[PDB]
Amino acid sequence: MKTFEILKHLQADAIVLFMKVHNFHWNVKGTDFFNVHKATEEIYEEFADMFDDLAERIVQLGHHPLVTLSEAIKLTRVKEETKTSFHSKDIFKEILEDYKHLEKEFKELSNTAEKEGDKVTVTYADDQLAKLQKSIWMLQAHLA
Amino acid sequence: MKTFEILKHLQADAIVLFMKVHNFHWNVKGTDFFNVHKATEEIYEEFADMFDDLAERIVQLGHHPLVTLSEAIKLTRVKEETKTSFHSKDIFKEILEDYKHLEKEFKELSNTAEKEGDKVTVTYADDQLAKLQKSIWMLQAHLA
Amino acid sequence: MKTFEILKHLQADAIVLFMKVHNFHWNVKGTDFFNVHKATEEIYEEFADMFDDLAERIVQLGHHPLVTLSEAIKLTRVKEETKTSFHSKDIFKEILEDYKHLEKEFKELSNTAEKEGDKVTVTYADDQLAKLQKSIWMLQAHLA
Amino acid sequence: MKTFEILKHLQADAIVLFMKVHNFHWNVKGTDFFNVHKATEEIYEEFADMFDDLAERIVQLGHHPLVTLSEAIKLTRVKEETKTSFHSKDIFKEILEDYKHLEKEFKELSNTAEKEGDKVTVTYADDQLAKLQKSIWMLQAHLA
Amino acid sequence: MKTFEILKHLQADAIVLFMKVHNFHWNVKGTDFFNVHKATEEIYEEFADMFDDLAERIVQLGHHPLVTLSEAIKLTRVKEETKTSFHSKDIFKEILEDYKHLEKEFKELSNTAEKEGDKVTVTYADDQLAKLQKSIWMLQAHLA
Amino acid sequence: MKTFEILKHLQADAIVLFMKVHNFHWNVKGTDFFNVHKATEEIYEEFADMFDDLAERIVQLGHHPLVTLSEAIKLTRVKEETKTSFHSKDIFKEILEDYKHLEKEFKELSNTAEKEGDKVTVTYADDQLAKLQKSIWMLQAHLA
Amino acid sequence: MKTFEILKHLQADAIVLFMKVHNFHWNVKGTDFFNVHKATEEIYEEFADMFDDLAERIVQLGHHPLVTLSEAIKLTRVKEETKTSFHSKDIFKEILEDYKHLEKEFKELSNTAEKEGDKVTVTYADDQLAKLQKSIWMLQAHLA
Amino acid sequence: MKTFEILKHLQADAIVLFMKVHNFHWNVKGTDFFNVHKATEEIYEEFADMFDDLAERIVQLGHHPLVTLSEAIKLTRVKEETKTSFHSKDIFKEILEDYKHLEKEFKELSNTAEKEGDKVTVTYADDQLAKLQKSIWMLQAHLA
Amino acid sequence: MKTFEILKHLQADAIVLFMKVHNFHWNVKGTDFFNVHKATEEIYEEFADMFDDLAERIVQLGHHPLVTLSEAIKLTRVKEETKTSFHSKDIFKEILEDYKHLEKEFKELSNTAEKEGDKVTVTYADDQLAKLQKSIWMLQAHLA
Amino acid sequence: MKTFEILKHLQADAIVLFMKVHNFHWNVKGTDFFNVHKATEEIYEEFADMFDDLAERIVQLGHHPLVTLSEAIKLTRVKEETKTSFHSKDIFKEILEDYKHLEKEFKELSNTAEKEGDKVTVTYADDQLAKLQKSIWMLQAHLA
Amino acid sequence: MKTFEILKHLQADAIVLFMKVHNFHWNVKGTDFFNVHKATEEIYEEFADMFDDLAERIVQLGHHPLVTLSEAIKLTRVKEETKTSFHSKDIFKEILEDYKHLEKEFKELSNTAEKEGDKVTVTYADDQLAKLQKSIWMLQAHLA
Amino acid sequence: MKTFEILKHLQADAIVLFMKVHNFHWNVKGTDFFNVHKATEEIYEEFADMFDDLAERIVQLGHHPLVTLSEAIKLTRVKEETKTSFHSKDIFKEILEDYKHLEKEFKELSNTAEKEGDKVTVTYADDQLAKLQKSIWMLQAHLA
Repeated sequence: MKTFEILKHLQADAIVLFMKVHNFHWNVKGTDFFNVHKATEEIYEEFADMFDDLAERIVQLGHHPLVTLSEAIKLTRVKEETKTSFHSKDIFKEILEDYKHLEKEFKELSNTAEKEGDKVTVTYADDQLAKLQKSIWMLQAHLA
Repeated sequence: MKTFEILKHLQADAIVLFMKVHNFHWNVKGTDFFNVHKATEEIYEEFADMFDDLAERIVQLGHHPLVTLSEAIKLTRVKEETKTSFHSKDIFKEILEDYKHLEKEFKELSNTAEKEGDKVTVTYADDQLAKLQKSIWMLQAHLA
Repeated sequence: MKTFEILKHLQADAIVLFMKVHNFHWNVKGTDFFNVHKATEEIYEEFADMFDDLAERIVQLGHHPLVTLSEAIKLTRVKEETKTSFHSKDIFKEILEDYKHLEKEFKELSNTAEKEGDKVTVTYADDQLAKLQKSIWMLQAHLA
Repeated sequence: MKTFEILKHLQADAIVLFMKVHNFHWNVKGTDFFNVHKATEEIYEEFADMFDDLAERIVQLGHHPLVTLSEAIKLTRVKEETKTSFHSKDIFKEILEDYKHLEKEFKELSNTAEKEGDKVTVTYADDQLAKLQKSIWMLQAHLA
Repeated sequence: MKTFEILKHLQADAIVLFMKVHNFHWNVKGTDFFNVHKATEEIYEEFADMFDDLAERIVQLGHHPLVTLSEAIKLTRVKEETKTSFHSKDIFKEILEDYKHLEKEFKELSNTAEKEGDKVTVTYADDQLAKLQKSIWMLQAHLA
Repeated sequence: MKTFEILKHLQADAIVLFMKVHNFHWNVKGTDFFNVHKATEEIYEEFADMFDDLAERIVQLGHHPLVTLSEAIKLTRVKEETKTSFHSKDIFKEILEDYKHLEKEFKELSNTAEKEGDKVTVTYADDQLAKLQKSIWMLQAHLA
Repeated sequence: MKTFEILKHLQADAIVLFMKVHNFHWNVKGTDFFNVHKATEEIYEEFADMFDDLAERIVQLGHHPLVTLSEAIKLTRVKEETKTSFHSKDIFKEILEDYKHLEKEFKELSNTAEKEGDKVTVTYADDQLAKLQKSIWMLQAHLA
Repeated sequence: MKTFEILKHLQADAIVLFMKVHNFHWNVKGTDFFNVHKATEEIYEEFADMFDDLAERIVQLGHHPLVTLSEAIKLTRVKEETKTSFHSKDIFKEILEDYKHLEKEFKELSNTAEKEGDKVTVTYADDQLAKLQKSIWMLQAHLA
Repeated sequence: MKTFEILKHLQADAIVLFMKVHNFHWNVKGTDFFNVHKATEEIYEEFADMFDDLAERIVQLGHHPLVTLSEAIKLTRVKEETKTSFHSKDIFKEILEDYKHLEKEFKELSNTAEKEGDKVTVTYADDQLAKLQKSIWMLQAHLA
Repeated sequence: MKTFEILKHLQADAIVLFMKVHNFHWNVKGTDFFNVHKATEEIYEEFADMFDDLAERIVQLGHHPLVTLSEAIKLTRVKEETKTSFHSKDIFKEILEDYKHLEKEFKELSNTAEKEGDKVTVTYADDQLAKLQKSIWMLQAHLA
Repeated sequence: MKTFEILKHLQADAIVLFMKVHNFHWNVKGTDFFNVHKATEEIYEEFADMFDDLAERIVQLGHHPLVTLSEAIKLTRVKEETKTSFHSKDIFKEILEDYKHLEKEFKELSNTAEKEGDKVTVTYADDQLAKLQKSIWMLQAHLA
Repeated sequence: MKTFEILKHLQADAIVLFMKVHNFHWNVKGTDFFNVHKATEEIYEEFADMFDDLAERIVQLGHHPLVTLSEAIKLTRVKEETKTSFHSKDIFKEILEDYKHLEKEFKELSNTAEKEGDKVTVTYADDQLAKLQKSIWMLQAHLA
């Protein structure tokens, strides 16, 4: 609910999503393999970058970012994926739903940070929103 | 004990160590801050790369790499760090001990893979050993 | 009046302005030729980029960008230039007035998008405003 | 029929085709999205470059290139596309037919320019023919 | 109090701070020399860049930036440093306090510009705030 | 059976495979064209590089590499492909089987070279094995 | 005699010549070794590129390029070299004679393609002629 | 009149023109100085490149290029400029007339080489014609 | 009169001149705007670099460079410019006179440093003289 | 005898030597062709650069550089070479003697400029001397 | 005999060989000068790199690398060359014999390190063997 | 005392100092390790470059540079360091004293070369003096 709390929960989602997409990356099979293998590598590296960005946002608010993977699992709103076989369509469907979750949270981040006069977090949140809106649009087109 | 099992436990250590050093990176304080902040970023990105490399080694053996962060926590031999205040000397002492752990495991990896005639894993293991030996030497010199 | 409508009319202006400045580029004569020839190429490529950017903004709002050149001509607020002989001073005077038009529209874009809570379009609009303010200042100095 | 007239009509086709493929680019849906989205961006930028090249050819013959988008619509032999929903196969079928049209025109350009002793336009036309022949071959293979 | 006045006083601070840190750069002594010598060069070049950025912001508001160094000294809120011997710790303490001053002013810049509907200055101010927040955090960690 | 003999037969396979995949590259048709056309170009250039590498290995053992294409055809274990129409799936199936053949041979190369104390050929063979294992894994995933 | 037939026979010559010069490259001995070793690597890579270029020319005429090395040996006008010992002077003498052969064929290619109105093959042929004329001139100077 | 004779006279013109424009470059005065100083450096380096290109064309025809500056002065159709004071307008007027001379000669080069079946010189001549046509157009626009 | 004193007064001139030309840069108006705006940015950055170079020369002589802007104003021989409106011709006239001043001082620097056997300052001074002589020549040509 | 006179005569030598070595470049024959062809291209481009450098030195002294090739022939101390057949050894012998001539002149340049207090020409002359001494040493070693 | 002892003696050879080839580099005379001068610079820089690599291998074994040049002379198996005149053929003969010495030692290094389970030194040794085998082959071809 | 003798003794110092700092590089321990390890690598590579530069200066005077490491030890004025344990402060103290020695010698080099009219060695010596003065200043600041 507070800005740093939204950030910390997003940092948890970021690494959990990194792991989820890492799973997809190595376990994707079928005629779409080559495209999905490449796309998922880009997607999980973006989540790795987001993890780093969010940590930076947290310290500048005078708080500690995630300390452990145990803490990431605690705070995450993302369900971890235990399956190792999917079809490529289901991979993109899953990632889309996760992006939609993130968009909702970054919207809340922006609004909450604005109310506190936290101009830097607002900028960061709005920039992430632009990236997410593009990713969502492309996955929606792919799945249409 | 089997090659793929050593690899999977190392993949678990890799991401746990990534997280541990990420913690150090953001929480380091004192006159050594600037050097340790930079060094730890390089160190955690190396563990992130190792995580990826090990996943690749696992699939080529016909097995699944780590599926979840929960699975990483299960398999890891590394204790997760919950503290958020250290002195820079203790950070390097900790990382050194972790490197020493990894060196022992990559030695075992190389030996085990050789016994199975797994030439590619041997090459990978021996290459990692070279990197670890350099990191260990430098931390030992720093702490001498 | 709605955000997507402002965007679509701006996309129309963008390509019409691209064409207008393309005309200037090839038809400029006189001792200022070399500077104006180069400047106008940069200016029309900026309008080409704007055309692309605006299309991206439109799809993310769930609408279709411009479909045809006929549609661009319909929606544009910019008068198309049929002359093929100008003096370089009149070229810069014309472009300045077009920039001023665009600035007014991007101001309206920013305000309208803000009212709808469209954070991404606001960022885009404000970024374009910065570019336009620089272009306007330089043309005003040139013509002073 | 004269060289400059062929060039001017081709310049009209170039920007109309730029717009047509820009439409395809943003409106493509389905499992082929990512490949077609990328390919169409390359294709429309090629038509944008062709537009520029043709303008250069026109001025060197002592004539004015296209002045307005209205003039492009007047001179074009290409039907503008008002639809906003296609399947990816139909996009490539359409572009192929347009390439075939262009090849016929650039053939005529080369022959006409040769008859007038316009060596530079011949070179330009023959170079464009090489590009078109490659594009056509690849689309034909894709659709076979 | 007005946006252009805040900008002009900040431009004065920027060059005065450039000079102050230039002084530190050349006069730093002791075992920290090499790190501080390098860091201060980066810091003073950032203030030189800020000086330029602020001048650009001023002209776009229709005002004149600083005309002379005499004018910079008049408008500055920063005390000029006449000492030529410091310890490296005091250098970082001083720079931190200056950054804190700048952060307060850029906050005021952002708020004031927002009230006037000056969207471009707001963006500029908020971007500078992000840079300052990072610099402050790192110096605070170093000094903790 | 001797190291240089394995190398020479592999050099023969390399150029024969280069040619086979060159055939696939130009003759592939269908909706997968663009991906297969690109992939096969990379694959045949890898076989061209392998051809060169193997020649280098042969001379360092004091023997002559392949002298003629006639000699390559003589020594090869690979059947030359006379067909000019395939479906993309069959192309990848074929290449996979060829990779599997190569992996078996490079395994034998490594083992044989080790027995002779030829350390350099062992390194070369094991490095090629790593490349082949990756290629095989990806084709197997694609075809699963 | 037909354009595609000239192209196919040239494609055969290209790979046969690649192989011939590859032979020279690895088997050259004597005080000229270092210069000839380097020059021959450049020469055989040029023949490899020519092989690719000619295949592209063939498909655009609606025909199949070379399918197998057996087919290259069938169609080639170049004698394969079975010797493994030469002097560097004889290497350059041989390559010169091969270049002269190619020049004659590319001349015929250009003339034949022109008669059929194949503008693209003419351009390609004339471009190759320029390269060959340079290579021939330099070898003639070397041997004078 | 023969191809090699046209080439040799053009090589003479090239270096004489290099010298003429070198003179302009260093002796230009007035408010246009900076633009003309830069433009003339580009122009004289182009003539230096042309000098080299023409020499290459001559040797491939089995003839000797220019041996001495005395020979260049003998063969040139260009009047050498002894003045050291001009106005920038007269510089561009002069260069334009020289370009026009060159265009006429390269036209004759192309036609003459075509009659002899010298395909490579034709290509070279036509390529130079394209460059000259652009230079002429721009100078004509500048002077209009 | 002493080497370090000449250097310190030149360092004062350098930053004062940086400021003077910064003023010109932002306040230039008229048809020459674009060229003068660009040229003045290069000129003021050169003075900024000179400021740095001179500081380095001072410390190597065992003295302190300028401590404050107040000290720069004290030591400078350059009049600060309070005007904000000039014509471009007067800008270049002013800068020329300043360059001439600097040339006289760097001449004195070189001579004085030579008398003291200060070889490094001589080299530095003579290198600056070369730069100044070029700048002066070009401005004199522009104004002729 | 005066500095500007030495410079002007050297500028004449520079272009005459450019031409002489250009002659060598295109007319060299024999087993050394490839090395001499390359070396002479580097050598003549160095003389072309020297020509430019010397012109710059002349204008900064308030004089006109060479106006025409006729003037270069007048002032040169270098004999123009009319032969078109040499052996590679004689080419290097000739160039060596020319370098030796230049070294003597640049020595005189340095001494004369020093006497006039022309610090910039001294620096230029001494820098050229370093280049010449290296070239001479290498040619002497080659010919030993 | 122990791994670290082999390494230390090789480090001694490395710098002694660096010096020997440095001698050759500067003292080579005759028509082969330019090729040998260049080749020897590459060769001595390789020995300089080897010197560094071996030092790194030594410290990782917990020992001190060479402390002094006196120690290098003590441990080396390479005879230092006091002559200053050779023919280029004798230079390559000498270097070949030194390479052969090194190959024998790196073979022993690899075998000895393997027996101790020193996987990293084995990798290093085998990699050096590959480089040496290439160098030896090329020198043998040159001298054949 | 003669120029070539000063150069030869400096070449001896250069490689001895290279070795001394190489020793420091690998044997440095303690909290300053990372900075000193890096700095010393840069320092010893500078001495390696100096070694090369001095050899070049010697041959251009018609003399032989150092032939052997034995000769370097003979001529050096630098004491070789046999210790393998130091503290980082003592490393910088030692290097400073060596730099001071070099500065004295390069001063003598410059003066001696000037007396002989050796302009090139003077330039070289004065350039080295500039580098040394910077290195000395920084080490003095570090140790203050």
